[PDB]
Amino acid sequence: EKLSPNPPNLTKKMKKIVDAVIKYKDSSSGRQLSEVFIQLPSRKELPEYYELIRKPVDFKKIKERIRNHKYRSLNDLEKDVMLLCQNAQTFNLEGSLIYEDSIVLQSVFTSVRQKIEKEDD
Repeated sequence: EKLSPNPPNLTKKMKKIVDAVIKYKDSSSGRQLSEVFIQLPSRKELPEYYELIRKPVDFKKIKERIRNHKYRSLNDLEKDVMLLCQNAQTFNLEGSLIYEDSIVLQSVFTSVRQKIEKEDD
């Protein structure tokens, strides 16, 4: 089944937010924080990930869920981004590069969402 499309301005805003979060780079090192979250590792590769993380998500899935109108609100989108980051914090250890990048990405999402929505008045 096809879902009823969101209003196109809502879709547009979801896309702009996710694009900005994905492109965000650490200023000192140039590292794209999101690059490790684009594509989940396979269950073949990393079976233990799928033992611990019950609802995996990556940015490929998030973009899919935007395109297919699964998210009906920015709150819906935000929850999946926060879940993506939660999962990173469960599977990786506090103080690790990947854990700490996921913490920053939570704040980037919030800041980017607000910039975009304030722009739209």
